[PDB]
Amino acid sequence: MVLYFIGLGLYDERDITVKGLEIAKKCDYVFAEFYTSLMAGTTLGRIQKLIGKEIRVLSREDVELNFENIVLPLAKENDVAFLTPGDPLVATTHAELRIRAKRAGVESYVIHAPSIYSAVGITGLHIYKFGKSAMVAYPEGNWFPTSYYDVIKENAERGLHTLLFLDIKAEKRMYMTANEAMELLLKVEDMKKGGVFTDDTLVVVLARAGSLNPTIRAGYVKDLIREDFGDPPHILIVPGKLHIVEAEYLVEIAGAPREILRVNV
Amino acid sequence: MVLYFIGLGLYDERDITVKGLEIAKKCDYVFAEFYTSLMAGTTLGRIQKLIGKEIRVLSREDVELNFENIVLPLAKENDVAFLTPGDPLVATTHAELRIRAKRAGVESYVIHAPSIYSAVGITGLHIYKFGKSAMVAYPEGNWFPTSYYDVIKENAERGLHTLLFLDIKAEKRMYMTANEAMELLLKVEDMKKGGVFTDDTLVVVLARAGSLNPTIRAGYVKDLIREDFGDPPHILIVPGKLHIVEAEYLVEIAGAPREILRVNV
Ligand SMILES: Nc1ncnc2c1ncn2[C@@H]1O[C@H](CSCC[C@H](N)C(=O)O)[C@@H](O)[C@H]1O
Ligand code: NA
Repeated sequence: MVLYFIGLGLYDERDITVKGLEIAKKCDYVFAEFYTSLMAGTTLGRIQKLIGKEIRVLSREDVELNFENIVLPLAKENDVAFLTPGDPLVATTHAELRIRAKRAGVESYVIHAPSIYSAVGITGLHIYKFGKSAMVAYPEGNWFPTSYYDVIKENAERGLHTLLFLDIKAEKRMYMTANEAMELLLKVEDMKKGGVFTDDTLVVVLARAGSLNPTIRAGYVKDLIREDFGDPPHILIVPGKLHIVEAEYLVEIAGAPREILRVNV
Repeated sequence: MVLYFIGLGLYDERDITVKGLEIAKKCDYVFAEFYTSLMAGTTLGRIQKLIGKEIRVLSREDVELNFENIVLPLAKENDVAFLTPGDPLVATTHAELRIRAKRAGVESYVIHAPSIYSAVGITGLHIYKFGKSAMVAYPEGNWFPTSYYDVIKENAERGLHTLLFLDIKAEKRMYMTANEAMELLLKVEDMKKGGVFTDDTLVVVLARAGSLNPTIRAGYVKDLIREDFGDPPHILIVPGKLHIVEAEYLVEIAGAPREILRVNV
Protein backbone atom coordinates (compact mmCIF):
# COMPACT_ATOMS: atom_id res chain seq x y z
CA MET A 1 0.00 0.00 0.00
CA VAL A 2 1.71 3.15 -1.25
CA LEU A 3 1.19 6.09 -3.59
CA TYR A 4 3.83 7.30 -6.04
CA PHE A 5 3.67 10.74 -7.66
CA ILE A 6 5.71 10.27 -10.83
CA GLY A 7 6.73 12.96 -13.28
CA LEU A 8 6.87 11.98 -16.94
CA GLY A 9 9.03 14.84 -18.16
CA LEU A 10 8.97 17.68 -20.67
CA TYR A 11 8.25 16.28 -24.13
CA ASP A 12 7.90 12.50 -24.61
CA GLU A 13 7.59 9.27 -22.62
CA ARG A 14 11.35 8.88 -22.57
CA ASP A 15 11.66 12.01 -20.40
CA ILE A 16 10.73 9.86 -17.40
CA THR A 17 13.62 8.96 -15.08
CA VAL A 18 14.86 5.39 -15.00
CA LYS A 19 13.75 5.36 -11.37
CA GLY A 20 10.22 6.39 -12.27
CA LEU A 21 10.01 3.75 -14.99
CA GLU A 22 11.21 0.86 -12.81
CA ILE A 23 8.67 1.81 -10.15
CA ALA A 24 5.76 2.49 -12.49
CA LYS A 25 6.36 -0.88 -14.16
CA LYS A 26 5.79 -2.65 -10.85
CA CYS A 27 2.75 -0.72 -9.62
CA ASP A 28 -0.63 -2.46 -9.43
CA TYR A 29 -2.64 0.52 -10.66
CA VAL A 30 -1.57 3.54 -12.70
CA PHE A 31 -3.38 6.87 -12.86
CA ALA A 32 -2.34 10.06 -14.66
CA GLU A 33 -3.40 13.57 -15.63
CA PHE A 34 -2.60 15.70 -18.67
CA TYR A 35 -4.21 19.05 -17.90
CA THR A 36 -1.40 20.77 -15.98
CA SER A 37 0.85 20.78 -19.05
CA LEU A 38 1.36 19.48 -22.56
CA MET A 39 3.75 16.69 -23.61
CA ALA A 40 3.95 17.49 -27.34
CA GLY A 41 6.05 14.49 -28.31
CA THR A 42 4.05 11.48 -27.15
CA THR A 43 0.64 9.84 -26.77
CA LEU A 44 -1.11 7.91 -24.00
CA GLY A 45 -0.45 4.72 -25.94
CA ARG A 46 3.29 5.29 -26.16
CA ILE A 47 3.34 5.89 -22.40
CA GLN A 48 1.22 2.81 -21.68
CA LYS A 49 3.43 0.72 -23.95
CA LEU A 50 6.60 1.99 -22.24
CA ILE A 51 5.24 1.24 -18.77
CA GLY A 52 3.40 -1.91 -19.79
CA LYS A 53 0.25 -1.07 -17.85
CA GLU A 54 -3.14 0.42 -18.63
CA ILE A 55 -3.33 4.05 -17.55
CA ARG A 56 -6.49 5.66 -16.25
CA VAL A 57 -6.55 9.35 -17.17
CA LEU A 58 -8.16 11.70 -14.66
CA SER A 59 -9.65 15.14 -15.29
CA ARG A 60 -8.95 18.20 -13.14
CA GLU A 61 -12.26 17.58 -11.43
CA ASP A 62 -11.48 13.90 -10.82
CA VAL A 63 -8.31 14.98 -9.05
CA GLU A 64 -9.29 18.24 -7.36
CA LEU A 65 -12.55 16.86 -5.96
CA ASN A 66 -12.18 13.08 -5.99
CA PHE A 67 -8.53 12.09 -5.57
CA GLU A 68 -9.39 10.50 -2.21
CA ASN A 69 -12.39 8.74 -3.78
CA ILE A 70 -10.74 7.40 -6.90
CA VAL A 71 -7.04 6.91 -6.17
CA LEU A 72 -6.39 6.79 -2.43
CA PRO A 73 -8.83 3.90 -1.82
CA LEU A 74 -6.76 1.63 -4.07
CA ALA A 75 -3.44 2.73 -2.57
CA LYS A 76 -4.66 1.22 0.70
CA GLU A 77 -4.33 -2.37 -0.50
CA ASN A 78 -1.96 -1.94 -3.44
CA ASP A 79 0.89 0.06 -4.97
CA VAL A 80 -0.49 2.96 -6.96
CA ALA A 81 1.16 5.48 -9.24
CA PHE A 82 -0.11 8.90 -10.30
CA LEU A 83 1.63 10.26 -13.41
CA THR A 84 1.97 13.91 -14.45
CA PRO A 85 3.86 15.91 -17.09
CA GLY A 86 7.13 17.58 -16.09
CA ASP A 87 7.70 17.35 -12.35
CA PRO A 88 4.59 16.42 -10.26
CA LEU A 89 4.81 19.35 -7.84
CA VAL A 90 5.98 22.21 -10.07
CA ALA A 91 3.43 24.90 -10.90
CA THR A 92 0.57 22.62 -9.85
CA THR A 93 -1.40 22.17 -6.70
CA HIS A 94 -0.54 18.45 -6.52
CA ALA A 95 1.56 18.90 -3.35
CA GLU A 96 -1.66 19.17 -1.33
CA LEU A 97 -2.59 15.70 -2.54
CA ARG A 98 0.20 14.38 -0.33
CA ILE A 99 -1.73 15.72 2.67
CA ARG A 100 -4.83 13.86 1.53
CA ALA A 101 -2.75 10.71 1.30
CA LYS A 102 -1.48 11.26 4.82
CA ARG A 103 -4.95 11.79 6.25
CA ALA A 104 -6.00 8.61 4.47
CA GLY A 105 -3.19 6.61 6.05
CA VAL A 106 -1.30 6.21 2.74
CA GLU A 107 2.46 6.67 2.50
CA SER A 108 3.39 8.69 -0.59
CA TYR A 109 6.63 9.10 -2.50
CA VAL A 110 7.70 11.60 -5.14
CA ILE A 111 9.74 10.64 -8.19
CA HIS A 112 10.96 13.80 -9.89
CA ALA A 113 11.38 14.47 -13.62
CA PRO A 114 12.74 17.18 -15.94
CA SER A 115 10.79 20.40 -15.32
CA ILE A 116 10.34 23.47 -17.52
CA TYR A 117 11.44 25.40 -14.44
CA SER A 118 15.03 24.12 -14.75
CA ALA A 119 15.08 23.59 -18.53
CA VAL A 120 15.12 27.37 -18.88
CA GLY A 121 18.88 26.94 -18.50
CA ILE A 122 19.01 26.10 -22.20
CA THR A 123 18.21 29.76 -22.96
CA GLY A 124 21.64 30.62 -21.57
CA LEU A 125 20.16 32.83 -18.83
CA HIS A 126 21.71 32.09 -15.43
CA ILE A 127 19.01 30.21 -13.56
CA TYR A 128 19.99 31.71 -10.16
CA LYS A 129 19.18 35.15 -11.58
CA PHE A 130 15.49 34.33 -12.08
CA GLY A 131 13.18 36.09 -9.67
CA LYS A 132 9.51 35.58 -8.89
CA SER A 133 7.70 33.54 -11.54
CA ALA A 134 4.25 34.17 -12.98
CA MET A 135 1.41 32.70 -15.01
CA VAL A 136 -0.24 34.50 -17.94
CA ALA A 137 -3.92 33.53 -17.87
CA TYR A 138 -6.38 33.86 -20.75
CA PRO A 139 -8.83 36.69 -20.06
CA GLU A 140 -12.35 35.40 -19.34
CA GLY A 141 -15.50 37.46 -19.66
CA ASN A 142 -14.88 40.93 -18.34
CA TRP A 143 -12.22 39.57 -15.97
CA PHE A 144 -8.77 40.51 -17.31
CA PRO A 145 -5.79 39.21 -15.20
CA THR A 146 -2.73 41.46 -14.87
CA SER A 147 -0.68 40.30 -11.86
CA TYR A 148 1.96 38.75 -14.11
CA TYR A 149 2.71 42.26 -15.34
CA ASP A 150 3.64 43.45 -11.87
CA VAL A 151 5.85 40.38 -11.39
CA ILE A 152 7.88 41.40 -14.44
CA LYS A 153 8.10 44.94 -13.10
CA GLU A 154 9.28 43.95 -9.64
CA ASN A 155 11.90 41.53 -11.00
CA ALA A 156 13.16 43.95 -13.63
CA GLU A 157 13.71 46.64 -10.99
CA ARG A 158 16.00 44.15 -9.24
CA GLY A 159 17.70 43.10 -12.47
CA LEU A 160 16.14 39.63 -12.23
CA HIS A 161 14.76 37.46 -15.06
CA THR A 162 11.07 36.58 -15.17
CA LEU A 163 9.76 33.15 -16.10
CA LEU A 164 6.22 33.26 -17.43
CA PHE A 165 4.29 30.00 -17.56
CA LEU A 166 1.57 30.23 -20.24
CA ASP A 167 -2.08 29.28 -19.80
CA ILE A 168 -3.44 25.89 -20.78
CA LYS A 169 -6.99 24.62 -21.24
CA ALA A 170 -6.48 20.92 -21.93
CA GLU A 171 -10.14 20.01 -22.36
CA LYS A 172 -10.53 22.69 -25.05
CA ARG A 173 -7.02 21.88 -26.27
CA MET A 174 -6.05 25.57 -25.96
CA TYR A 175 -2.33 26.17 -25.42
CA MET A 176 -1.33 29.81 -25.12
CA THR A 177 1.51 30.74 -27.46
CA ALA A 178 4.30 33.16 -26.63
CA ASN A 179 2.72 35.42 -29.24
CA GLU A 180 -0.63 35.53 -27.44
CA ALA A 181 1.22 36.20 -24.18
CA MET A 182 3.10 39.04 -25.84
CA GLU A 183 -0.15 40.57 -27.13
CA LEU A 184 -1.73 40.38 -23.67
CA LEU A 185 1.29 42.10 -22.12
CA LEU A 186 1.18 44.97 -24.62
CA LYS A 187 -2.48 45.52 -23.76
CA VAL A 188 -1.64 45.62 -20.06
CA GLU A 189 1.16 48.07 -20.83
CA ASP A 190 -1.35 50.49 -22.41
CA MET A 191 -3.62 50.11 -19.41
CA LYS A 192 -0.93 50.59 -16.74
CA LYS A 193 1.73 52.38 -18.80
CA GLY A 194 4.67 51.59 -16.54
CA GLY A 195 7.17 51.18 -19.35
CA VAL A 196 7.48 47.53 -18.40
CA PHE A 197 6.59 45.71 -21.62
CA THR A 198 6.89 47.33 -25.05
CA ASP A 199 7.90 46.72 -28.64
CA ASP A 200 11.50 47.41 -27.60
CA THR A 201 11.48 44.95 -24.70
CA LEU A 202 13.86 42.03 -25.21
CA VAL A 203 12.19 38.65 -24.65
CA VAL A 204 13.08 35.00 -24.88
CA VAL A 205 10.87 32.21 -26.15
CA LEU A 206 11.43 28.52 -25.47
CA ALA A 207 9.11 26.09 -27.22
CA ARG A 208 8.84 22.35 -26.77
CA ALA A 209 11.70 22.05 -24.31
CA GLY A 210 12.70 18.43 -23.95
CA SER A 211 12.64 17.64 -27.65
CA LEU A 212 15.97 17.44 -29.42
CA ASN A 213 15.04 20.44 -31.53
CA PRO A 214 13.28 22.95 -29.30
CA THR A 215 12.74 26.50 -30.46
CA ILE A 216 14.94 28.98 -28.62
CA ARG A 217 14.52 32.58 -29.77
CA ALA A 218 15.52 35.95 -28.38
CA GLY A 219 14.76 39.39 -29.76
CA TYR A 220 12.70 42.54 -29.39
CA VAL A 221 8.94 42.17 -28.98
CA LYS A 222 8.19 44.21 -32.10
CA ASP A 223 10.07 41.55 -34.11
CA LEU A 224 9.04 38.35 -32.33
CA ILE A 225 5.37 39.05 -31.64
CA ARG A 226 4.39 37.71 -35.08
CA GLU A 227 7.09 35.07 -35.44
CA ASP A 228 6.13 31.39 -35.59
CA PHE A 229 7.75 29.29 -32.85
CA GLY A 230 6.18 25.98 -33.80
CA ASP A 231 3.61 24.02 -31.82
CA PRO A 232 3.07 24.47 -28.05
CA PRO A 233 3.82 24.35 -25.20
CA HIS A 234 5.63 27.69 -25.05
CA ILE A 235 7.00 29.72 -22.16
CA LEU A 236 7.95 33.38 -22.33
CA ILE A 237 10.83 34.98 -20.43
CA VAL A 238 11.55 38.65 -19.83
CA PRO A 239 15.27 38.87 -18.97
CA GLY A 240 16.47 41.42 -16.44
CA LYS A 241 19.96 42.91 -16.61
CA LEU A 242 22.12 40.61 -18.75
CA HIS A 243 25.61 39.31 -18.08
CA ILE A 244 27.98 39.43 -21.04
CA VAL A 245 27.97 35.63 -21.38
CA GLU A 246 24.16 35.46 -21.21
CA ALA A 247 24.01 37.92 -24.11
CA GLU A 248 26.70 36.02 -26.03
CA TYR A 249 24.59 32.87 -25.76
CA LEU A 250 21.36 34.59 -26.77
CA VAL A 251 23.07 35.95 -29.90
CA GLU A 252 24.99 32.77 -30.77
CA ILE A 253 22.32 30.22 -29.87
CA ALA A 254 18.97 32.04 -29.75
CA GLY A 255 19.61 34.26 -32.78
CA ALA A 256 19.21 37.57 -30.95
CA PRO A 257 20.23 40.94 -32.46
CA ARG A 258 24.02 41.29 -32.08
CA GLU A 259 23.46 44.73 -30.59
CA ILE A 260 22.41 43.19 -27.25
CA LEU A 261 26.04 42.16 -26.84
CA ARG A 262 26.44 45.79 -25.81
CA VAL A 263 25.19 45.59 -22.24
CA ASN A 264 24.47 48.69 -20.15
CA VAL A 265 26.15 48.02 -16.81
CA MET B 1 29.71 15.33 -35.18
CA VAL B 2 27.34 15.38 -32.20
CA LEU B 3 27.78 16.38 -28.55
CA TYR B 4 25.05 15.38 -26.10
CA PHE B 5 24.74 17.31 -22.85
CA ILE B 6 23.09 14.71 -20.63
CA GLY B 7 21.92 15.26 -17.08
CA LEU B 8 22.30 12.60 -14.39
CA GLY B 9 19.60 13.90 -12.09
CA LEU B 10 19.57 14.32 -8.32
CA TYR B 11 20.78 11.42 -6.18
CA ASP B 12 21.63 8.05 -7.75
CA GLU B 13 22.31 6.46 -11.11
CA ARG B 14 18.61 5.89 -11.71
CA ASP B 15 17.87 9.62 -11.76
CA ILE B 16 19.04 9.85 -15.37
CA THR B 17 16.10 9.85 -17.80
CA VAL B 18 15.38 6.97 -20.19
CA LYS B 19 16.16 9.27 -23.10
CA GLY B 20 19.51 10.13 -21.54
CA LEU B 21 20.43 6.51 -20.81
CA GLU B 22 19.69 5.24 -24.31
CA ILE B 23 21.50 8.15 -25.99
CA ALA B 24 24.55 7.73 -23.75
CA LYS B 25 24.62 4.02 -24.65
CA LYS B 26 24.81 4.85 -28.35
CA CYS B 27 27.65 7.33 -27.83
CA ASP B 28 31.22 6.44 -28.79
CA TYR B 29 32.71 8.45 -25.94
CA VAL B 30 31.33 9.47 -22.57
CA PHE B 31 32.66 12.20 -20.30
CA ALA B 32 31.41 13.42 -16.94
CA GLU B 33 32.24 15.98 -14.29
CA PHE B 34 31.48 15.91 -10.58
CA TYR B 35 32.79 19.28 -9.43
CA THR B 36 29.60 21.27 -9.84
CA SER B 37 27.92 18.71 -7.62
CA LEU B 38 28.00 15.09 -6.48
CA MET B 39 25.71 12.09 -6.66
CA ALA B 40 25.73 11.15 -2.97
CA GLY B 41 23.43 8.21 -3.59
CA THR B 42 25.75 6.41 -6.00
CA THR B 43 29.26 5.95 -7.39
CA LEU B 44 31.10 6.39 -10.66
CA GLY B 45 31.26 2.61 -10.89
CA ARG B 46 27.51 2.18 -10.63
CA ILE B 47 26.84 4.90 -13.18
CA GLN B 48 29.39 3.25 -15.46
CA LYS B 49 27.81 -0.19 -15.06
CA LEU B 50 24.38 1.27 -15.75
CA ILE B 51 25.45 2.97 -18.98
CA GLY B 52 27.80 0.22 -20.07
CA LYS B 53 30.59 2.57 -21.13
CA GLU B 54 33.92 3.65 -19.64
CA ILE B 55 33.51 7.15 -18.23
CA ARG B 56 36.34 9.65 -18.30
CA VAL B 57 35.97 12.16 -15.49
CA LEU B 58 36.89 15.77 -16.19
CA SER B 59 37.99 18.30 -13.59
CA ARG B 60 36.85 21.91 -13.40
CA GLU B 61 39.98 22.96 -15.25
CA ASP B 62 39.54 20.24 -17.87
CA VAL B 63 36.14 21.67 -18.69
CA GLU B 64 36.54 25.41 -18.15
CA LEU B 65 39.98 25.68 -19.75
CA ASN B 66 40.21 22.77 -22.20
CA PHE B 67 36.71 21.63 -23.13
CA GLU B 68 37.57 22.34 -26.78
CA ASN B 69 40.79 20.27 -26.56
CA ILE B 70 39.48 17.28 -24.61
CA VAL B 71 35.83 16.84 -25.55
CA LEU B 72 35.09 18.67 -28.82
CA PRO B 73 37.83 17.08 -30.97
CA LEU B 74 36.29 13.65 -30.46
CA ALA B 75 32.83 15.12 -31.03
CA LYS B 76 33.93 16.05 -34.54
CA GLU B 77 33.86 12.47 -35.83
CA ASN B 78 31.82 10.72 -33.14
CA ASP B 79 28.77 10.93 -30.94
CA VAL B 80 29.95 12.19 -27.57
CA ALA B 81 28.17 12.52 -24.27
CA PHE B 82 28.95 14.99 -21.49
CA LEU B 83 27.27 13.93 -18.23
CA THR B 84 26.61 16.32 -15.36
CA PRO B 85 24.66 16.02 -12.09
CA GLY B 86 21.19 17.57 -12.12
CA ASP B 87 19.88 19.22 -15.30
CA PRO B 88 22.39 20.28 -17.98
CA LEU B 89 23.16 23.97 -18.33
CA VAL B 90 21.95 24.84 -14.86
CA ALA B 91 25.47 25.40 -13.58
CA THR B 92 26.14 29.01 -14.68
CA THR B 93 29.26 28.30 -16.80
CA HIS B 94 27.87 25.33 -18.73
CA ALA B 95 25.67 27.16 -21.23
CA GLU B 96 28.77 28.80 -22.70
CA LEU B 97 30.09 25.36 -23.58
CA ARG B 98 27.49 25.17 -26.33
CA ILE B 99 28.95 28.29 -27.86
CA ARG B 100 32.32 26.56 -27.94
CA ALA B 101 30.67 23.58 -29.64
CA LYS B 102 29.14 25.78 -32.32
CA ARG B 103 32.45 27.61 -32.79
CA ALA B 104 34.01 24.17 -33.32
CA GLY B 105 31.46 23.12 -35.91
CA VAL B 106 30.00 20.53 -33.56
CA GLU B 107 26.25 19.99 -33.19
CA SER B 108 25.04 19.82 -29.58
CA TYR B 109 21.81 18.61 -28.03
CA VAL B 110 20.58 18.92 -24.46
CA ILE B 111 18.97 15.98 -22.66
CA HIS B 112 17.30 17.17 -19.47
CA ALA B 113 16.96 15.50 -16.07
CA PRO B 114 15.69 16.54 -12.59
CA SER B 115 17.28 19.56 -10.96
CA ILE B 116 17.18 20.73 -7.35
CA TYR B 117 15.61 23.99 -8.64
CA SER B 118 12.41 22.10 -9.45
CA ALA B 119 12.82 19.27 -6.91
CA VAL B 120 12.50 21.73 -4.02
CA GLY B 121 8.80 21.66 -4.89
CA ILE B 122 8.66 18.66 -2.58
CA THR B 123 9.04 21.08 0.34
CA GLY B 124 5.49 22.23 -0.40
CA LEU B 125 6.62 25.77 -1.24
CA HIS B 126 4.99 27.19 -4.39
CA ILE B 127 7.65 27.38 -7.11
CA TYR B 128 6.48 30.76 -8.39
CA LYS B 129 7.28 32.29 -5.01
CA PHE B 130 11.01 31.65 -5.14
CA GLY B 131 13.08 34.74 -5.82
CA LYS B 132 16.78 35.18 -6.54
CA SER B 133 18.88 32.18 -5.54
CA ALA B 134 22.20 32.22 -3.70
CA MET B 135 25.05 30.07 -2.42
CA VAL B 136 26.33 30.06 1.17
CA ALA B 137 30.13 29.95 1.04
CA TYR B 138 32.59 29.00 3.79
CA PRO B 139 34.54 32.01 5.01
CA GLU B 140 38.32 31.62 4.67
CA GLY B 141 41.29 33.78 5.51
CA ASN B 142 40.37 37.45 5.45
CA TRP B 143 37.42 36.56 3.19
CA PHE B 144 33.95 36.46 4.74
CA PRO B 145 31.35 36.62 1.93
CA THR B 146 27.85 37.70 2.95
CA SER B 147 25.98 38.69 -0.23
CA TYR B 148 23.79 35.60 0.16
CA TYR B 149 22.41 37.36 3.23
CA ASP B 150 21.25 40.35 1.22
CA VAL B 151 19.57 38.00 -1.23
CA ILE B 152 17.41 36.64 1.57
CA LYS B 153 16.61 40.18 2.67
CA GLU B 154 15.42 41.32 -0.75
CA ASN B 155 13.41 38.16 -1.45
CA ALA B 156 11.67 38.01 1.94
CA GLU B 157 11.05 41.75 1.69
CA ARG B 158 8.81 40.83 -1.26
CA GLY B 159 7.18 37.71 0.18
CA LEU B 160 9.55 35.53 -1.84
CA HIS B 161 11.26 32.29 -0.81
CA THR B 162 15.06 32.07 -1.02
CA LEU B 163 16.84 28.92 -2.21
CA LEU B 164 20.28 28.55 -0.63
CA PHE B 165 22.82 26.15 -2.13
CA LEU B 166 25.38 25.04 0.46
CA ASP B 167 29.16 25.08 -0.04
CA ILE B 168 30.89 21.94 -1.27
CA LYS B 169 34.51 20.89 -1.74
CA ALA B 170 33.76 18.21 -4.34
CA GLU B 171 37.42 17.21 -4.57
CA LYS B 172 37.67 16.76 -0.79
CA ARG B 173 34.05 15.49 -0.77
CA MET B 174 33.24 17.98 1.99
CA TYR B 175 29.52 18.98 2.17
CA MET B 176 28.48 22.12 4.13
CA THR B 177 25.60 21.06 6.38
CA ALA B 178 22.33 22.91 6.92
CA ASN B 179 23.53 23.35 10.52
CA GLU B 180 26.79 25.00 9.47
CA ALA B 181 24.82 27.17 7.07
CA MET B 182 22.53 28.36 9.88
CA GLU B 183 25.45 29.10 12.22
CA LEU B 184 27.08 31.13 9.47
CA LEU B 185 23.88 33.09 8.82
CA LEU B 186 23.41 33.87 12.53
CA LYS B 187 26.97 35.19 12.50
CA VAL B 188 26.22 37.40 9.50
CA GLU B 189 23.03 38.58 11.21
CA ASP B 190 25.11 39.48 14.25
CA MET B 191 27.27 41.64 11.99
CA LYS B 192 24.63 43.29 9.81
CA LYS B 193 21.77 43.44 12.37
CA GLY B 194 19.24 43.60 9.54
CA GLY B 195 16.83 41.27 11.33
CA VAL B 196 16.96 38.82 8.43
CA PHE B 197 18.16 35.60 10.06
CA THR B 198 17.61 34.96 13.77
CA ASP B 199 16.69 32.17 16.19
CA ASP B 200 13.05 32.92 15.43
CA THR B 201 13.43 32.69 11.67
CA LEU B 202 11.53 29.86 10.00
CA VAL B 203 13.61 27.70 7.65
CA VAL B 204 13.23 24.59 5.56
CA VAL B 205 15.86 21.90 5.13
CA LEU B 206 15.84 19.46 2.22
CA ALA B 207 18.35 16.62 2.31
CA ARG B 208 19.00 14.03 -0.38
CA ALA B 209 16.37 15.20 -2.88
CA GLY B 210 15.82 12.45 -5.43
CA SER B 211 16.07 9.68 -2.89
CA LEU B 212 12.95 7.77 -1.96
CA ASN B 213 13.68 8.72 1.65
CA PRO B 214 14.71 12.40 1.58
CA THR B 215 14.72 14.49 4.72
CA ILE B 216 12.20 17.32 4.64
CA ARG B 217 12.26 19.42 7.80
CA ALA B 218 10.74 22.79 8.65
CA GLY B 219 11.03 24.80 11.82
CA TYR B 220 12.61 27.68 13.66
CA VAL B 221 16.38 28.13 13.62
CA LYS B 222 16.66 27.81 17.39
CA ASP B 223 15.08 24.35 17.19
CA LEU B 224 16.75 23.06 14.01
CA ILE B 225 20.28 24.49 14.25
CA ARG B 226 21.46 21.32 16.06
CA GLU B 227 19.09 18.80 14.51
CA ASP B 228 20.55 15.95 12.46
CA PHE B 229 19.19 16.07 8.92
CA GLY B 230 21.12 13.00 7.78
CA ASP B 231 23.85 12.69 5.15
CA PRO B 232 24.49 15.40 2.52
CA PRO B 233 23.79 17.06 0.34
CA HIS B 234 21.66 19.57 2.24
CA ILE B 235 19.77 22.51 0.79
CA LEU B 236 18.59 25.39 2.96
CA ILE B 237 15.55 27.55 2.26
CA VAL B 238 14.37 30.71 3.96
CA PRO B 239 10.64 31.04 3.12
CA GLY B 240 8.97 34.43 2.81
CA LYS B 241 5.47 34.90 4.25
CA LEU B 242 3.61 31.62 3.64
CA HIS B 243 0.34 30.76 1.92
CA ILE B 244 -1.79 28.74 4.37
CA VAL B 245 -1.60 25.77 1.98
CA GLU B 246 2.20 25.88 2.07
CA ALA B 247 2.19 26.08 5.86
CA GLU B 248 -0.17 23.11 6.08
CA TYR B 249 2.19 20.99 3.96
CA LEU B 250 5.22 22.02 6.03
CA VAL B 251 3.32 20.98 9.17
CA GLU B 252 1.84 17.72 7.85
CA ILE B 253 4.75 16.54 5.70
CA ALA B 254 7.81 18.32 7.09
CA GLY B 255 6.96 18.13 10.78
CA ALA B 256 6.80 21.92 11.18
CA PRO B 257 5.38 23.20 14.50
CA ARG B 258 1.73 24.34 14.44
CA GLU B 259 3.04 27.77 15.42
CA ILE B 260 3.88 28.56 11.78
CA LEU B 261 0.16 28.37 10.94
CA ARG B 262 -0.41 31.56 12.93
CA VAL B 263 3.03 33.15 12.97
CA ASN B 264 4.23 32.68 9.40
CA VAL B 265 1.00 32.96 7.45
N1 LIG C 1 8.40 21.32 -22.70
C1 LIG C 1 7.95 22.55 -22.46
N2 LIG C 1 8.33 23.61 -23.25
C2 LIG C 1 7.89 24.89 -23.05
N3 LIG C 1 7.03 25.24 -22.04
C3 LIG C 1 6.65 24.19 -21.25
C4 LIG C 1 7.05 22.88 -21.39
N4 LIG C 1 6.44 22.08 -20.39
C5 LIG C 1 5.73 22.92 -19.70
N5 LIG C 1 5.78 24.23 -20.13
C6 LIG C 1 5.23 25.39 -19.72
O1 LIG C 1 4.59 25.24 -18.38
C7 LIG C 1 3.16 25.26 -18.47
C8 LIG C 1 2.62 24.07 -17.60
S1 LIG C 1 2.88 24.44 -15.92
C9 LIG C 1 3.19 22.76 -15.24
C10 LIG C 1 4.69 22.51 -15.27
C11 LIG C 1 5.22 21.14 -14.94
N6 LIG C 1 4.86 20.56 -13.59
C12 LIG C 1 6.80 21.12 -15.04
O2 LIG C 1 7.46 20.68 -14.07
O3 LIG C 1 7.32 21.57 -16.14
C13 LIG C 1 2.81 25.21 -19.92
O4 LIG C 1 1.59 25.89 -20.15
C14 LIG C 1 4.04 25.87 -20.57
O5 LIG C 1 3.92 27.29 -20.61
NA1 NA D 1 14.16 30.32 -9.15
